[PDB]
Amino acid sequence: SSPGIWQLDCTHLEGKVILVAVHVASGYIEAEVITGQETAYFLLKLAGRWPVKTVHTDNGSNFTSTTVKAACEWAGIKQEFGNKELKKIIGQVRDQAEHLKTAVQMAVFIHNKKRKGGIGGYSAGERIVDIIATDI
Amino acid sequence: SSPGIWQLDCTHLEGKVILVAVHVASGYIEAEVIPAGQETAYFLLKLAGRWPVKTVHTDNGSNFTSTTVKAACEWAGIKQEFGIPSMNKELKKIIGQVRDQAEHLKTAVQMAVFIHNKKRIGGYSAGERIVDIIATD
Ligand SMILES: Cc1ccc2oc(C#Cc3cccc(C(=O)NCCN4CCN(C(=O)c5cccc(C#Cc6oc7ccc(C)cc7c6CC(=O)O)c5)CC4)c3)c(CC(=O)O)c2c1
Repeated sequence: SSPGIWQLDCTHLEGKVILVAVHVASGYIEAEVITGQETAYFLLKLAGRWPVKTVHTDNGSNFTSTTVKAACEWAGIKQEFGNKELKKIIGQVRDQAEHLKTAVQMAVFIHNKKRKGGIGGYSAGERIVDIIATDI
Repeated sequence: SSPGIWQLDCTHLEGKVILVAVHVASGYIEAEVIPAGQETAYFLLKLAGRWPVKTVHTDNGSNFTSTTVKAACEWAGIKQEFGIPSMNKELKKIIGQVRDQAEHLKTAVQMAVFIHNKKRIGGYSAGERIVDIIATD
């Protein structure tokens, strides 16, 4: 388990690259449409917001990025080794913005607020706060 | 000045804007470097995706002259109230302390937000205040 474990990825749409982070214990995500310095910033933003102790990615691309290695060193983040749902909502909302950016962040909003349990139970937004909260 | 109640307002350095959302109860803050209500409407919708944002307070009229902002607030259920019931100072201080450690301004900004939100012997952090507030409720 843990409060500050996260997973990292890139997904793609419109020829644009959607940087996406998940909280693994909650499923809470934060995305951006964005290279190596955007992601550092991303990570830096994330890290001042949540406890971020460890970030897993699937490829080797991040182990090789100067700005990211320095972001993680400043913020105290270990990098370690080891979407299709998001894209559905962007669909339902894509016409509702001229910008793919705006569409990525409505679906984040929907993903995070809707009920995990579908009807009862918490949403991902509530959980990452509960988990964390439970911790202290 | 309590539940999902944030203050929003601007500050400037090195010829730029920094939007600054302040969660009134915790002292928690987010920030973004921006070209001045298109870009302002992206920061509220992400926020509202991170947290519970019901009322946004501004102490000027700019926010209301922007349909993109107004569009974002209606989508999210954010109440745009007028009237904000010196953080920028503190933060600009910290930015002040750290600017040389990164290249673009937006990095040191995010570094300043990090320090403001995680640093309290003291007792609790702005970042810990907001998580608890939101838990209880
Ligand atoms: C209903 C409704 C509601 C809301 C709506 O909103 C819109 C819209 C729009 C719009 C359009 C254009 C632009 C924008 C806008 O606001 N852009 C700015 C935001 N930006 C975020 C994303 N970022 C970036 O990653 C970025 C860029 C440059 C550099 C970096 C970095 C870094 C960095 O980190 C570090 C951390 C640690 C260490 C040790 C070093 C480093 C370094 C290295 C360094 O030292 O350098 C990051 C830069 C800043 C918004 C619509 C319209 C529509 O679609 O219908 C709409 C409709």
